[PDB]
Amino acid sequence: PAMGYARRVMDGIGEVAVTGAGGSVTGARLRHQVRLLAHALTEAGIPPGRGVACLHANTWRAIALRLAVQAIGCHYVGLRPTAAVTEQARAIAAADSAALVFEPSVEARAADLLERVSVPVVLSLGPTSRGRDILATPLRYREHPEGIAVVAFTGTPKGVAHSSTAMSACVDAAVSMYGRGPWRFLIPIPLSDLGGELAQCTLATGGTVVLLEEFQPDAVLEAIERERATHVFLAPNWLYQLAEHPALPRSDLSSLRRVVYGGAPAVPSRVAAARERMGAVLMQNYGTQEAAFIAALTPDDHARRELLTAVGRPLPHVEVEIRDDSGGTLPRGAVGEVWVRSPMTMSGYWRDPERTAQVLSGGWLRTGDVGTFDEDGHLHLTDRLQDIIIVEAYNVYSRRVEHVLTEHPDVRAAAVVGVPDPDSGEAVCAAVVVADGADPDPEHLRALVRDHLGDLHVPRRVEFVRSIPVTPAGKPDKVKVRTWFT
Ligand SMILES: Nc1ncnc2c1ncn2[C@@H]1O[C@H](COP(=O)(O)O)[C@@H](O)[C@H]1O
Ligand SMILES: CC(=O)c1nc(C(=O)O)cc2c1[nH]c1ccccc12
Repeated sequence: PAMGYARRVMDGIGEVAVTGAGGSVTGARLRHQVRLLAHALTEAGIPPGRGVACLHANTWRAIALRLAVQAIGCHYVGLRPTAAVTEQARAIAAADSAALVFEPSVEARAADLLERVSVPVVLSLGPTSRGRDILATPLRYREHPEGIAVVAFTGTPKGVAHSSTAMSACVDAAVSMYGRGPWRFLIPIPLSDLGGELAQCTLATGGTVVLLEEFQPDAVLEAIERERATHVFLAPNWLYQLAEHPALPRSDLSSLRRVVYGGAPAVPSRVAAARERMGAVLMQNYGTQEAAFIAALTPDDHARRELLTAVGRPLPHVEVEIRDDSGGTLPRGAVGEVWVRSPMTMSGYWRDPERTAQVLSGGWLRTGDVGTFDEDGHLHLTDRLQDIIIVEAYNVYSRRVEHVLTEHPDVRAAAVVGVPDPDSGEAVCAAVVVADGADPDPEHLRALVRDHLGDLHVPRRVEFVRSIPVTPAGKPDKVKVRTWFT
């Protein structure tokens, strides 16, 4: 039964559940809030099969809200703070939302949204103009008819539907990666997506969530020492900022058992630097919206240069194959599409079987990534499938070219893209972020690529840029970079 997940999380909640700016929230008090919010949502006439769209910051009540939405047999639809109003609004409609719950601090955006899309019930976490204040008896669970816990939105936004079973499996995966708890887990990523699942993993294992509204290196350092945090999750760029910060050696981070980073391709040289400066606590995570968790790179893995280009070994119960355009399994060392079968994979795109069937086949999920396994069974990603540069029936993997460029001491980041060319097939182009106050020779960089990879991989055009543009999700916006060179 689908209510098993929400109950698992509830069941786990320990003495102290959340800490933040304002101070601590006991297990008791959080449990109470779930019951409260659950009852209020039930009473407001929200039926089991439907979604509850939620717009909030990184607050402890938002932790309760997700759990309440799931407990009452609904599917949580976390509205991403970085997303545009038109994307958020499309998401509310497509997810079959029976409600919009929002926090006062984002009433402006809530109003904006409600001009664009209609919704039966509009509720708010505290007094507000545009909605009814929920905050004014045991937890009464209902079952989602189709067992969905979460719908999270991605060309054009698809809604990834994750089962209650899949989210339960994620707890087991989290334990297998992060240690037995309790964890004091610092979460500065938004509670609307992975952040919110990590909070649930943390609660379920008897730990304490430590919330920050945003990432600042000073604040994270301070928080780790002050709350004696054991775990934290960072975007790769945040890792680099934290590791390179001047106050790091001054700070006491002896409490850390895991500094977790992922969600975007890592710069090997910057990771190596972080591994040196931060010690044996570095762990990388690889997943996708469709796949959830796939692989992790341990702190001991980070002590082999050869593995700094890897995502790591697949997690327990995660089957991975490398496959050709046809669909046949390739040998170790060969490069092809990464396919995944696991208890954590999506059920499908919400109310879209046509698109789902292009991505699932035989219980296997097409990640959209391309890569290969090494002799010791670590997965190495060479590219997003859309980012491969084809020259006359040869594959140039843009990440391999970036790795070489970024190894140069005067280069911090690189985005390599192809643009079409009749005489070269496609022309390799590189946007490069330079170090500090450095001024490397484009030709040295071309020469470096030429020595390591060969003639075809060498970028014709090299542009120095202040930063690599990112998507709202925080990934390299390689469609933007592509436009710079057309
Ligand atoms: N730890 C990681 N290392 C490298 N790439 C990653 C990592 N985590 C996520 N990604 C990339 O992000 C993609 C999934 O993002 P999304 O489609 O937004 O869920 C994957 O296909 C990967 O290429
Ligand atoms: C583990 C990880 O880094 C990760 N990345 C993404 C991504 O989109 O890059 C997505 C997920 C990741 N872990 C997950 C667990 C459950 C559901 C979704 C995810």
